[PDB]
Amino acid sequence: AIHAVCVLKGDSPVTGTIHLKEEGDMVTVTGEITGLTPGKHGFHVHEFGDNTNGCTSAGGHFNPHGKEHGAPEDENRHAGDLGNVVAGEDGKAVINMKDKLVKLTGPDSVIGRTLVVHVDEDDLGRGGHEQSKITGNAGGRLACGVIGITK
Amino acid sequence: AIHAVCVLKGDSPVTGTIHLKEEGDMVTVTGEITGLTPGKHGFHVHEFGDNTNGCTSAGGHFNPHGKEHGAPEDENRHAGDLGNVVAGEDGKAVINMKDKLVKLTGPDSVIGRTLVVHVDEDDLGRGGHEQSKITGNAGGRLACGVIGITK
Ligand SMILES: [Cu+]
Ligand SMILES: [Cu+]
Ligand SMILES: [Zn+2]
Ligand SMILES: [Zn+2]
Repeated sequence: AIHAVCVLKGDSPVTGTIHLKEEGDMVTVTGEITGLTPGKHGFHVHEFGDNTNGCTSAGGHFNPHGKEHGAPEDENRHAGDLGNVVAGEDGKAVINMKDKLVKLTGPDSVIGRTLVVHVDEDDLGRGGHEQSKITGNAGGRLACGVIGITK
Repeated sequence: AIHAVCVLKGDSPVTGTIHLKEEGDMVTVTGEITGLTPGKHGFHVHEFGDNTNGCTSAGGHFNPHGKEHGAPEDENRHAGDLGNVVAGEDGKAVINMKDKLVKLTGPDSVIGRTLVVHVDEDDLGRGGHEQSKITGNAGGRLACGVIGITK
């Protein structure tokens, strides 16, 4: 099974470590993000593992299939669309999801790409804003990291 | 041609950005590293893109072929063995090399792995120390980054 990891940092107090592994036919994503305002924050794979300009140089959502932005359960979603993480009142969000479009091998591998956690909630394409079908209108980028191979 | 990038940071003042691209049958590695003591500093691809424990969690040199540590021109070298960068008197080293064992695709891809710049010179396996044929006796890790996909 391939294993990957991602250490998130950015222009905010938000930190955390995300683990990714192949498990059966999906990828299991786990970890904790801290320093968040309570509530939902968008969380996606972005196309580029490029930290030359903070989290901005990560580019847009990873979208090898040319779909609109959606919810993780949708067919019409970016490969990178992992929805929201939910921070508790203490500012900490925990992840434990299984995804069928995130890959750690093959043409749609996310190795060397970026995870981003956002300022605002991801509206899952349904918020009625110009950015809804692009980004989920999730606003700016609190923290990000390049997805790397681990043991 | 695949393009990658790596932003180096660590427990030191050393920073820099490294670009990697496929060019003909090799990979071209370019960039500048700053904040170094003048002279030679070891520079390698390490196996893991894992920043959970600073540069230590990058593991050892990337060595998919089970070779000893050597010089870049050698057959008996780790795939990750890029020799030394040379910092000038102003503490800045510039890279411009072409390598045949670094890959950005296939089984030996370095996407999602780490570049490390070291405290000491890499002795290229020839220094006569116990670590020479392991690490080049290059000492600790000044800065590192995960190798990511870019445009
Ligand atoms: Cu995002
Ligand atoms: Cu090294
Ligand atoms: Zn999206
Ligand atoms: Zn080596």
